[PDB]
Amino acid sequence: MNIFEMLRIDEGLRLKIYKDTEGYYTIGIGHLLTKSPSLNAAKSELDKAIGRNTNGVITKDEAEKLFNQDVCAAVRGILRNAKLKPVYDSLDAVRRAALINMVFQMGETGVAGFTNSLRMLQQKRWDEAAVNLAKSRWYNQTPNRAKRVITTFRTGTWDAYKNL
Amino acid sequence: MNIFEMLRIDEGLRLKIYKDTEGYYTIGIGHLLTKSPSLNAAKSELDKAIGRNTNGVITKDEAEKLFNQDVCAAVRGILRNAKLKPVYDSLDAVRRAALINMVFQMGETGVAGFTNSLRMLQQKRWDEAAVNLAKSRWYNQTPNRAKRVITTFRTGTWDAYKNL
Repeated sequence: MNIFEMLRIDEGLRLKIYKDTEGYYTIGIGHLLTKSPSLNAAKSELDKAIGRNTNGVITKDEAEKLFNQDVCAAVRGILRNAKLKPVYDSLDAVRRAALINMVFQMGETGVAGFTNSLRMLQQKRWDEAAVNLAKSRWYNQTPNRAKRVITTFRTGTWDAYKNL
Repeated sequence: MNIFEMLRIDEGLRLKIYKDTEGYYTIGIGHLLTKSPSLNAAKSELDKAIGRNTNGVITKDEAEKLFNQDVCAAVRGILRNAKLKPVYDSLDAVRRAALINMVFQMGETGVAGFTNSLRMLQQKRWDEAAVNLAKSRWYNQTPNRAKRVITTFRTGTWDAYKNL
């Protein structure tokens, strides 16, 4: 278990253009193509992203390539963020992944917004952070994934991904 | 200082197609475009990867998208490699970056062939590893960069990147 396997789980893998929850066009492992409602524009964005005319369908390897861009971009923006960075650098390897997971899902901006849970994490107050995180709109919106992310922060283990 | 800042120094950032050492067309931060002697070929690879007609020049942001791709690809490849993985998992965060740096530079296969220096690192035999690594053709080919990566494995500090 690592961040790659962990997001693949939380995000899944689709090789055809699909609509996420707010219904925008998406492919691979949670890779947003466009906010434009035109599926002709999503198919042209996609051909652009992948470097070939795909006719709406990609391979596993092409999806993993977008995924590598997205995860490292996630990590890079954590490191360039005044607020996320000292938390991330304080965290152990498993817990860093939990943090990467949240940034991947909701962006560096909304993760930098968790002022008090971030402080609890920075102070190593795992149980308080876990409780505080559970109260968020984020949790209330995707409670299955959030609870799995919060168990990772709480325990520093890969338990919430074992069985499944 | 992290793996991103460390490979930026090590590889530099070139926004225009250049020729690397085995004289292969390259752009961004050590991004290999092609092994065609042709330039319009390398220009057509670049266009494909970036998604616009570049005519051999890119932005910082474009170079960083490719860089993000290459780094996480380097990490995923460590994690999928039966010899690199347990070494990587055993290493602290600084020295992990040293291993990522090697893999970024010469690929997963050629790093997985450092049989005996890999084993020394897994056993925390830092000086012994540092000494063995300095005897490599790799070190002989790019000694400045190699010595800096070997200092990081050795000390697990960022000393070799501090005063450059």
